[PDB]
Amino acid sequence: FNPESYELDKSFRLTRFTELKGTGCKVPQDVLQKLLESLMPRLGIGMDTCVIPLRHGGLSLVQTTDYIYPIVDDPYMMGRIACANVLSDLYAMGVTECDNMLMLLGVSNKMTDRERDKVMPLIIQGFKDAAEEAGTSVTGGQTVLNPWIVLGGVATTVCQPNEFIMPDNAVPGDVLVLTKPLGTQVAVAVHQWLVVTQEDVELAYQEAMMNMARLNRTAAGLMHTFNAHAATDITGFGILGHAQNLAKQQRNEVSFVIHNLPVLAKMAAVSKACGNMFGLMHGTCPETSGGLLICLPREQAARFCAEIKSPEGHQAWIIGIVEKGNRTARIIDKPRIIEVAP
Amino acid sequence: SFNPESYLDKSFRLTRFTELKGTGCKVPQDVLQKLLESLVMPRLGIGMDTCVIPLRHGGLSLVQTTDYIYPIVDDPYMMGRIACANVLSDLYAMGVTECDNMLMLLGVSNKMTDRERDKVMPLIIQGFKDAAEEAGTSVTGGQTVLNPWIVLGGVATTVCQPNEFIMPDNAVPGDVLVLTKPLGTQVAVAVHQWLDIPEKWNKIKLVVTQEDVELAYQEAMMNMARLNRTAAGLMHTFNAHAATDITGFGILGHAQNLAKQQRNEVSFVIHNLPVLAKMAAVSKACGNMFGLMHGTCPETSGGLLICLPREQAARFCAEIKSPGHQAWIIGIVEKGNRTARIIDKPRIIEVAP
Ligand SMILES: Nc1ncnc2c1ncn2[C@@H]1O[C@H](COP(=O)(O)OP(=O)(O)O)[C@@H](O)[C@H]1O
Ligand SMILES: Nc1ncnc2c1ncn2[C@@H]1O[C@H](COP(=O)(O)OP(=O)(O)O)[C@@H](O)[C@H]1O
Ligand SMILES: [Mg+2]
Ligand SMILES: [Mg+2]
Ligand SMILES: [Mg+2]
Ligand SMILES: [Mg+2]
Ligand SMILES: [Mg+2]
Ligand SMILES: [Mg+2]
Ligand code: NA
Ligand code: NA
Repeated sequence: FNPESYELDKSFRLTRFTELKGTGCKVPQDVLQKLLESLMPRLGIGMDTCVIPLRHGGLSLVQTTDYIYPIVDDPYMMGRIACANVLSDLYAMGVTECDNMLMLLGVSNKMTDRERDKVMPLIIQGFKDAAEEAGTSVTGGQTVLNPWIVLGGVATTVCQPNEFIMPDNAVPGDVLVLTKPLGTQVAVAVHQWLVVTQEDVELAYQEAMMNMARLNRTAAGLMHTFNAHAATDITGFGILGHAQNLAKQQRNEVSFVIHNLPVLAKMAAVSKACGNMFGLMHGTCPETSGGLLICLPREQAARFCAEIKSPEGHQAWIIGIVEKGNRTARIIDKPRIIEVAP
Repeated sequence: SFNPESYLDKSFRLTRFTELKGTGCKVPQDVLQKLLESLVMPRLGIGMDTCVIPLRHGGLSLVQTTDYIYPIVDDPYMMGRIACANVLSDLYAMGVTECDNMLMLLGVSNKMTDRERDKVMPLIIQGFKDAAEEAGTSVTGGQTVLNPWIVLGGVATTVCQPNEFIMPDNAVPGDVLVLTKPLGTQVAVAVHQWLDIPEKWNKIKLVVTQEDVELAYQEAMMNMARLNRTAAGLMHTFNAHAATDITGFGILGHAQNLAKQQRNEVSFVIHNLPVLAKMAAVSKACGNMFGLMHGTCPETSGGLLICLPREQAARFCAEIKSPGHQAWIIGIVEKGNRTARIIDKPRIIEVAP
């Protein structure tokens, strides 16, 4: 995306139409659980999708919703990233197919009509192609004026019981697998700012951009192939936030321990230099369109890692262990930081 | 019937955490259409009120819908009830009386202190929850984000057998048009916000009193929290041919949208308009701000507009009213080219509280 390539000015930045926060835009985890107080397997609020058994066919309706604001300055990719973020919640349940999507848009009241008319069709394009890759399509939605640009949607599947994997079958000795590297907030943060070189910055942003656009759909499928016991996706609450919520969901008395952190190279050094702006090393640094965190028996684990890389392929990491415990999660006192080069 | 005193600033208003416009906040119909251009059992995609998606499973099809809005009333719990009624309002356009699940869409203003949050956001949530229970459904997922504004919406989804819904495409000449709630909500909510503004009140004051505005507001609030579900069930009983619901694009914007969908070569003509008492006078005192007389005034959680056999519309109204809230026959269907209009001098019916 070259702005001036679209009769737009030089100073335009899609990221102008929102604010940047080190800790993200979502309402914090403890506050939501509080406010959300008045509210065949079935799954209510608390996890990555709902699972609502139906009257018809012993079928279950599985659905999920998402919305975010611009984090990269390339409108096509950002819509790809939007559509991918919605579908991620489905994939943490293992459902490889999407029966239907609805799209949420918010058009900023600060953008010229000419900016809107160039930038929106690009975004709407990124969303469609990504949906096509997922084997689905958008058939409705809602579009309204807002102070900021908003992007989001709904994914919905009507499943037979074999299609999904309840997020709660972990046992002591399983290992934790993560399929995308950490640090997406830091990378988007520093790029807008244009310890690290201008070159270190551009390679990071381009890499984070690419990984955010990649679908968790292949991973969902290999969780069946390799008999996964539970999974979540890593989004706004960060690696530790989502780990802690998965754990509390377990049927068995287990606890999670994460040993190493696969981070986009150089981004650890940035978060570190910014004290408590991010908290990358504490595990609460928000992710966007992160990968899957999966509880797999030790044998299924290397095999799963081998096949995701060389099926097109993408690397995944062994990051921690499942142990007898009281359903909590924690990162170790001094984690190993794997620096993953572009 | 709300006061920030118990629970906030005596000055606290919920409608402060957005920005009110006579023409509402939607991306205008026309602009919208040219942004979406890219994107056997009957099917329904983008355009009307819901999708209808045939699933490879025992003759089922997916029916669903979404919506989001901003505060238009200062009563939080009642704002919860209304944001939910509006999400469902779309399901009820297809004659679909059941809802198999809901999700919520929630935004907190980054402008509202922590005290205000843990006191106000519960109210909205319980209202939403109370509405879903009335509709015999519940909220089992959603999304909650910071925004400059307070944000309210959600998702409604049903998995339907073939005769659970009514395809909005089978209108014929001689059919008539029933409206199930009176118009003018965008005027009523506005004027309740203009009490607190000296420059706006000084002008409208020549046209209505404080008690009348208090009144039209309270009436508007109850109508907008009123579900369309009963109307939905009666569409089946009295052989409805087609319906759409009246929301952001006004009585005409949405009448035109539905006349586009018809199989037959038919058009709609609207002869009268039921409108909350006094609101149409207020509209005129404000120039081209609203356009409540031309049919381009925004409604939120407005009514259903139903094409009914000329012989049946009358039983329908009797039934919806006697057992109840009144409905009105506002026009007719005739041979035409899939368009719709308001007659030049429409008859205004002043619905009192
Ligand atoms: N971002 C979007 N992507 C795809 N379809 C959309 C989007 N926004 C709105 N729509 C669809 O456009 C049509 C008109 O929108 P709207 O006026 O909001 O009607 P409704 O509330 O009755 O669905 C509807 O079918 C709606 O689902
Ligand atoms: N306003 C709301 N109403 C109902 N459920 C909600 C709401 N906000 C969040 N949730 C639910 O609370 C849980 C936490 O939200 P979130 O972290 O956004 O989940 P996820 O990222 O897995 O989609 C999710 O299960 C979500 O469905
Ligand atoms: Mg998730
Ligand atoms: Mg999510
Ligand atoms: Mg809508
Ligand atoms: Mg509608
Ligand atoms: Mg609607
Ligand atoms: Mg979420
Ligand atoms: Na979810
Ligand atoms: Na809809």
